[PDB]
Amino acid sequence: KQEAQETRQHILDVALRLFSQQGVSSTSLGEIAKAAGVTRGAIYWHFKDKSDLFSEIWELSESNIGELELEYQAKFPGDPLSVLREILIHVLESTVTEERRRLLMEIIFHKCEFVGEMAVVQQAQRNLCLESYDRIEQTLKHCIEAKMLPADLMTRRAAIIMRGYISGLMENWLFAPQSFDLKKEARDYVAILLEMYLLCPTLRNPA
Amino acid sequence: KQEAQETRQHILDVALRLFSQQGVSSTSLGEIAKAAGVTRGAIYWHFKDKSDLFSEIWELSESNIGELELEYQAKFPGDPLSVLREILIHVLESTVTEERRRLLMEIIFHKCEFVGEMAVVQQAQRNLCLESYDRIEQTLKHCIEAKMLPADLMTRRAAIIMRGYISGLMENWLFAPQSFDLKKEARDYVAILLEMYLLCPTLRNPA
Repeated sequence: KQEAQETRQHILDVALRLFSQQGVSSTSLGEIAKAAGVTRGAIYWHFKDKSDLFSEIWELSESNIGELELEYQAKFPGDPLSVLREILIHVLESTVTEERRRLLMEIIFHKCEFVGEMAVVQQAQRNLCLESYDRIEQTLKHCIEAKMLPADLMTRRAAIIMRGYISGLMENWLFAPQSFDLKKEARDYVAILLEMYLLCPTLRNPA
Repeated sequence: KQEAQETRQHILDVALRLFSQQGVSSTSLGEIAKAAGVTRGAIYWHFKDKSDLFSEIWELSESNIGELELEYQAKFPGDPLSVLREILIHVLESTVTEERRRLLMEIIFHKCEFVGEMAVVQQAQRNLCLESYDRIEQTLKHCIEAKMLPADLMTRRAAIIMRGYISGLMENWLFAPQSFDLKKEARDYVAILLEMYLLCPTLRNPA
């Protein structure tokens, strides 16, 4: 038993393959179960609906992303900026190398219409993103106390931009992965953003 | 006659209202015709399919955006950077003020699945975006000859970032228009990007 945990991820797996083939709107828990080899009744057992199953793919892919950090932070102990550095290098380059996030993120951006009850997973993310604005603000406030970024840095915008710069490059590369290379140009792109924090005026307003 | 041009845009009109209500995937030319008060045979008259009708809403909304320019350029004659300036100020703030682009852009980003024959309008945009990478590169090369930006500016990355920064903020504000204010914070946000062109190293590689 708990070979159901073998089966539980199996439904998540075959959802990605399908949500990439056709999108979320053109897919019911019907063809997922039919593809999972498990009954249409056994699928409505793990999950309530399509919303909190697709919320599951967003959730169960536990935010590693943000669970390396403390172990990235082990390598660079008292340097906060060098961790805000390599965490973003990771989020960009994992969209290239890691399949279980390659497709996952392509669906979030390009293969899911945020309407058909999918408007409620929009709020479950609208709110999750708002915590992110100030899971970053604090990392920046930390950076200002090790003094690696300016004292008068506009921290919310330094975060709204971060989000808008990082995922904007993600959205654009997922639409056309042929147009540019994210696995190579990332180190620079992210260093551009940290230099944007360091050198750019208009991200200040003194005293 | 040409009161068909009254009716032609009428089909485009009621498409926006519907594509915002439900998405593009859950909408046929059937309920657009039904809603246009025109026959389902008369809708398949102006338009071949859903692809080149949704390409039409993208196309017929002729790229003003980029047709102010030469008349924005009339105000600022020999200054290339002050035009690259106010054109982006317009693309951001019109996502707020103008409804016939408010909805249009929310669909492009959040309410359209790029799969079911919508994968072909993806290439029609993948290619349209690639011309945009170097409709900007030239505006930047121009800026380097009035000398308003650095001589060693990486022009492709100055354009890939531009696209990824400008539309990234668009994508993010359309998902949660409550999280920040684009009609006010834009002037600065865009000035940040132009200061990124001016001040930021790693966007260079000398000689």
